[PDB]
Amino acid sequence: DLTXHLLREVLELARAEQLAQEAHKNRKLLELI
Repeated sequence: DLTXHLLREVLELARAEQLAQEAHKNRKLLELI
């Protein structure tokens, strides 16, 4: 009752964000180590 509402912009955005996110979480994944 809120999730299914999300996606869309996300499922889509991720498409345009399928480059930043990585480098993003990477900035942490590299520190998480």
